[PDB]
Amino acid sequence: KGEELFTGVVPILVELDGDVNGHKFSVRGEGEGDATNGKLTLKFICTTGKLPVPWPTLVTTLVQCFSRYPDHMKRHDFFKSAMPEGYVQERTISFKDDGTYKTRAEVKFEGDTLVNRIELKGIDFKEDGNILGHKLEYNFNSHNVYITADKQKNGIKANFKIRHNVEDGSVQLADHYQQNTPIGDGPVLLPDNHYLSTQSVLSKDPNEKRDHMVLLEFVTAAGIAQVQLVESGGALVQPGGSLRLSCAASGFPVNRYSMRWYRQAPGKEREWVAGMSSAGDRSSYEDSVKGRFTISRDDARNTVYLQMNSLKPEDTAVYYCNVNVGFEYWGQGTQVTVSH
Amino acid sequence: SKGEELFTGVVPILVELDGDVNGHKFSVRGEGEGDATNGKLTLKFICTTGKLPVPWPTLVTTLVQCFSRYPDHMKRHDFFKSAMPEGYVQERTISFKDDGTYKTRAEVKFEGDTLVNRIELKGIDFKEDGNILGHKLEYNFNSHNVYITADKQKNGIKANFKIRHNVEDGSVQLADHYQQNTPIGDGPVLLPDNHYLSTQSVLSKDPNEKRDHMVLLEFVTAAGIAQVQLVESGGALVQPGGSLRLSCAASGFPVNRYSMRWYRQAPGKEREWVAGMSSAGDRSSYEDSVKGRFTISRDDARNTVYLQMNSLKPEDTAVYYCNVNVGFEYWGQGTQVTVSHH
Repeated sequence: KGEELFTGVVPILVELDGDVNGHKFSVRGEGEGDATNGKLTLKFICTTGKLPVPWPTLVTTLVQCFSRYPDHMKRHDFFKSAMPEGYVQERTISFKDDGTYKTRAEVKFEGDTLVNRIELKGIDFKEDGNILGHKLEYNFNSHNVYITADKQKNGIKANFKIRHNVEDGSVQLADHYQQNTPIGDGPVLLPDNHYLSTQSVLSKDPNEKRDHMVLLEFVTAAGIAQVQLVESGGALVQPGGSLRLSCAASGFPVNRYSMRWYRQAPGKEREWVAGMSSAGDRSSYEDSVKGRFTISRDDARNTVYLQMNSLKPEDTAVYYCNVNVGFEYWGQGTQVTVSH
Repeated sequence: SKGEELFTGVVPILVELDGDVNGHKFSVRGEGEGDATNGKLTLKFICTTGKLPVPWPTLVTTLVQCFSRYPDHMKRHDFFKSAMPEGYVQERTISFKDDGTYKTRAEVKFEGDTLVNRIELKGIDFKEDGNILGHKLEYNFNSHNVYITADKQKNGIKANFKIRHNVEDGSVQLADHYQQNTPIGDGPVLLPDNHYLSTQSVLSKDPNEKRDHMVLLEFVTAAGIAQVQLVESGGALVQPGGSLRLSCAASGFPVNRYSMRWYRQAPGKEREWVAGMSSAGDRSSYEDSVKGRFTISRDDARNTVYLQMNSLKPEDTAVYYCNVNVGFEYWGQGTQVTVSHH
């Protein structure tokens, strides 16, 4: 419903009033988000003069509604679902061996503009530490924001550890705890556990003498696979011996699709071994393994098997299971070794 | 860069295929829209000759790699868009294993606002009772990596890949592709280094179309070359109290203009920062676990970074990664060090 708003490039406005250890400041920023590409372009300015904290410490605080949710996960996007009326975003950010940011923001549409308005309160910072002492490199790393649903408050919670590069070669950790709740009474999408993969790049406007930050960001949602295969049963076995592989299938009925086994020996190419028809009325085997190997499936437990008999050293490989439901899927594989 | 600009928006596609396989003749026509920025394709094809003598999946690779998504760092490596608007000739030999062969020749150029793929296809030596002419192939398509090399003589590229066709009896029908592209104009073009296209396709049908047809959704994105890369070495099995030295080879940036760090991940634990040194090289830092035992350094000449590990304990067992941020964070694949008795 709210997703329709993010189809195009949307003008962004960011407004932050901070206080850290009594040091007060204001940040203002403008740009355009594109959810369609999961892209952000913004320029921020300290309007109060010089910024008392490093710019990277403000990055996570300064619009996750611009994240790119792939089609399959679009049901899991809380952020766009709460718009235009928006959501409240609250964080407690703990810098290790140093002070803490506490933040409260409202991200809503005002006119055609999406507005992030934040109040930020820092405390317990060491004046000689990495933040107030400006010891952090100007850049930003890539992180995964782990999202769970908050059903009690009709919103989400998030947990992630931000890694800030320190100029002496060390790292400054910022523990993020996040909770969002929508502004309106309108119903919202509450997702299952997933994560946002975020990468940012920081820079400066060559012509700008005010204390500022130019920010490009890419966020894309992930962490749920519609289909999953897990192989099991691999082991080390003497020549002439026998073992059985099992694959646990998820995301689809095993009896509505054909399933195949592949194997890859070291240095050689991955080859098809065995397979069976979706109906289960036909099964096929590659020439190397014919008569030795047998494929089968259990419709009830949604699992597929490969029985391997009269094993030879040449059968040594990593064995994979394979299915195509609109898309091809593989398992992580399982290692069988035949020696001597 | 002239030719990239043609692909900035969603552009209409038209495909027209004329073919003969074992004397059986047919024509295919298709249309839709490509988006190169996301590398997405949406097309609908129709056999205009009546019923198609071959399975639709066998025509997929023949039926516009200029719509592949080449990421910013690899944009110098995009031959396909560089040949536009004049376009390129794409030629393939497709050998179906234990069966016949396709020969294809295509011209992909812009005509008006629509990018047009026009193909001649000649099949021969096909078994009338085989998987192709006997229609034994499932209606679907798998995911493949298309390996692209430059062919410098022809001012263009070559490709080699194996398409895997699912057969209805549970088996697989292999189609070996041999590909060569050459530009239509003499205008200079981008010749890439070795890389690959990661392609996924999905097939479906239009409910209101009674003609023999194929509805195709495709996702292609280029990969296999990073502007910046870290490769660790030196991981091994080591006795407690022993020593080993890890090295990381860096590419795409001077090791002396950027800070480099080492991280490690023990099994079941979270990845932790171990050691690092300033971009200038005047400061280096170490975590409490490793303090005094570990030493980081770098060789500006060989553009390499080291980690010396002394008085090793079992707890030092982990995969060790090297880390740098040039505009983006980069990791190596890591190297495994194991500390245990013999």
